[PDB]
Amino acid sequence: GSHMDAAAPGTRVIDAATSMPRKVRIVQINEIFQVETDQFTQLLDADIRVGSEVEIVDRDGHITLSHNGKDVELLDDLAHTIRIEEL
Repeated sequence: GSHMDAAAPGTRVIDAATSMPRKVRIVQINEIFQVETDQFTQLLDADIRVGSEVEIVDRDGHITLSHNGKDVELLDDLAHTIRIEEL
């Protein structure tokens, strides 16, 4: 049962956060090229890599992430694109 799709089999981070927030599991990241902004600052301390699931917070202007107790809000990785399967 392999799903082609040709554009990420799992749901989207902007289509599954818009409505009722749920725990989304990350299996791979996306969007990089050459970004040396704050994106690589708050995520440094927050050891949040592909594998664990977390509840997203679609805010009017930004997108925060809830991980047990700590929260990280930045671009790329945990914001737009990126694959997210499982519950």
